Amino acid sequence: SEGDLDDLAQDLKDLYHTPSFLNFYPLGEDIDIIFNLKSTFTEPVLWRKDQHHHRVEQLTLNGLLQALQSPCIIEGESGKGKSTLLQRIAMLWGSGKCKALTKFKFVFFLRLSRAQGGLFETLCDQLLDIPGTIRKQTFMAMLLKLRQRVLFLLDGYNEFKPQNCPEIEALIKENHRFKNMVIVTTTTECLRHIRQFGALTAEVGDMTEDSAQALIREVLIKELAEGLLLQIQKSRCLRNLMKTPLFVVITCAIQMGESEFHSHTQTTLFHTFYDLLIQKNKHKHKGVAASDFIRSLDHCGDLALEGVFSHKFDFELQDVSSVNEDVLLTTGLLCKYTAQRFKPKYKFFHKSFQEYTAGRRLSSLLTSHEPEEVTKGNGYLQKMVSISDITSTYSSLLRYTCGSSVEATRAVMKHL
Amino acid sequence: SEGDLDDLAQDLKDLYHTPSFLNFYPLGEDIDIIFNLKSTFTEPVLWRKDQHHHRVEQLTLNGLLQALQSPCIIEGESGKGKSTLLQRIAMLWGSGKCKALTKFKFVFFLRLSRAQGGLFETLCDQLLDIPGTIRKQTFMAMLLKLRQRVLFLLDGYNEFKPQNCPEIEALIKENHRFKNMVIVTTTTECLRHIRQFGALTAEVGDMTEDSAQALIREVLIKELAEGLLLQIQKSRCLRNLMKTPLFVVITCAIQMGESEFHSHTQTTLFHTFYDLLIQKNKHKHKGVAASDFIRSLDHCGDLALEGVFSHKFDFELQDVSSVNEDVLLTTGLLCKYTAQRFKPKYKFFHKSFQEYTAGRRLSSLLTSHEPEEVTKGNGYLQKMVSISDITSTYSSLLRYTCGSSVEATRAVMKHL
Repeated sequence: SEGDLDDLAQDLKDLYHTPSFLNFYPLGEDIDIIFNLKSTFTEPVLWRKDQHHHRVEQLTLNGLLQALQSPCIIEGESGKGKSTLLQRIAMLWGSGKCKALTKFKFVFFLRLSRAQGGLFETLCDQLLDIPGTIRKQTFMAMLLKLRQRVLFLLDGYNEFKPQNCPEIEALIKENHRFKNMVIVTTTTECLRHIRQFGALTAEVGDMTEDSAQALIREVLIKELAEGLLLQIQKSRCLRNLMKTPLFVVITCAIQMGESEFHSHTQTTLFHTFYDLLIQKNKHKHKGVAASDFIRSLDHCGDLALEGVFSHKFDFELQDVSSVNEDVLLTTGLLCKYTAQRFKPKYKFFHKSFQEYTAGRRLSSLLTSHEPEEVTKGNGYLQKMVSISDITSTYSSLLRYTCGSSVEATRAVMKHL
Repeated sequence: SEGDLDDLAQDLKDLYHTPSFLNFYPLGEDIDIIFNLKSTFTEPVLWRKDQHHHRVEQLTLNGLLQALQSPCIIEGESGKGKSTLLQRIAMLWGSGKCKALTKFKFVFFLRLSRAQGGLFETLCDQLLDIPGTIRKQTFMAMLLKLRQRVLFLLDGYNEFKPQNCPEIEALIKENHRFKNMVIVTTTTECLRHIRQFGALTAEVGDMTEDSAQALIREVLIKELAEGLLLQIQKSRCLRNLMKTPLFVVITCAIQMGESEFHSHTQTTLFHTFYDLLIQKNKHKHKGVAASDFIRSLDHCGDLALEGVFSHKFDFELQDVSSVNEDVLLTTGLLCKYTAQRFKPKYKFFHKSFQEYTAGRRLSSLLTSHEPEEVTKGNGYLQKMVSISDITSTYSSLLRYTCGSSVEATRAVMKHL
């Protein structure tokens, strides 16, 4: 019973070249845009983390793969786009081009969030239907005897509920009972459930200038691609924003379908980003009252606005003081960091995002029909009385506030 | 056993030459008109789609068949007449004339909308009754061992309810298990349920001048055929409309049964088409109240009319703002497009159809017994006060309005 093992290895190699594996939805299934893994994010950068949990050594794919350890934990950037890294590893093995992966007899790419019933059942139904020849639980014996010649690539750990498949939870933590190699991807918020068991950790970095331009050029009609690439080259700000995958994909998604180039000022870009963030997690916000959800978002809004005036970007628990923040963290407006820290820290996705949020909130206050809200809005606007702050500290805030409406602009321009 | 496989191949070849397969109803079974696949639409053209969902490289049948990939998705133009393409493939194989198809041992033409109970059961009852000599589920083992020497042609995907036959849904999406070739035909509206899994995609194009004339000549008594061909040659408008199959077959259907040639002004042609759309799908409009169906049609009518005045043919969701629009999408008045775009768009079947729709609505308003509706009708008519618009922009609108009613004509002519 050896011939069928070679067949399994070959079928997996061919499986990882199929469109059903290579095609994915970068903004989620709700938006029907499909990228082909083959010509998209093909040049990732990974930072290694040391005992102090900071970044050391810039590593790249096909570099890290030459120095894999017992279970490796790769942390998503901050919960940005899809961590299309494990898929790239499986693809390279299937192509047989990366020397580092030639030692592996099998590579099993699994979506852990859908695992249930046991490891063998997960493999049988989720990947390749295993021939009855050896479908007698002797497969597991083969893997144990085989040792570290197989990779289990487990995506979506943060979405995994271990009660559904204790066998895999054991594989991730109790690796000494399997004697094989595992790579798991997670998010910052759920890192605490693991990490302890990692032999090597890595963080996904941002995009390079060449990667971002290549992604735009190859996934957008030439005329719009040239328009966008030119605008990025002209702007001294976009080139710094176009490092974050989501802000590279969104700027294309909003242009596809058009027959002409549109500038799409960053204010609209941040607005689009915001709506995607608020709505994509809406499917999990059914657990709270709609009024509680809005109150939480408004609270976050005021937090950002006060933060801008106080030059504060790093928040502690007592600065939020809301048990209902769980929906806010689910939403993803704030990221909760719990590394080598006595007290948890809360941060906004990006400093420019915090400024946007503050702007949106101020704009809303200044246009409210309720005089109490308008007064509060004016209370903040009335601080814009010094040129050294107007053209500096609050430059972003004023731009985002004005770009969010018409009436808000009147209020701001009259003051200025 | 090998002799039984040969008998099946031969029986299928002969099956596809049988009138029960070749004869079809181009306007649906409700209208008792039968076309013979052998002499009708014999020269289709297909457009290959690129990664941007744009049309490139016009292909022909017996061309595309030389470059087939794992499961191929062919999209109907917009939901027109029967997509008699897969049947042509079955014939070409059965006749043994197309070299590209000579490699196939079996070709299975299935009407997916009528599948249930499993793939083997569907094949046994829908096509050729498989002899009891090999009807032991060993047929599937044969197909798996045989590999890509068979074609599954699955028509009517948009009408398929996968819960009835998970085996075929698997065949369409999970083809890594089957290792055979599948061609699926679908519609724009249901494309989003697939595509990701497609290796190659194509769009069905329009008719050539020679094809349309051949279709008229061979399916209409000589005297009427000559009359129609001459009228098309004289006019400067029909020749552009006679590219859409629906407007080639309808113009014949309304003449067959007559003993003389009638001009049948294109206003009546568009009327006939409109009436068919709201009736052929009537069988699926039983899920709404009668008053809601009419309100949706009136809403669509006003949408078209405003669009004519605003030069707007491309609508978004917020321009309709009605959850009940599903009945219009079911009807086929509006087509929903979900390509590589951030937001969905809605379009009318054809710009000339939108103009007709607007005309029909304006005509109705101008003849209503309710003075409020008449006022609205006049509100639009009162804009026809500039010669540069009267003989241009609104030329079609005025013609369709007048040709829809005598009373509407009086209102229009008095104004002009």
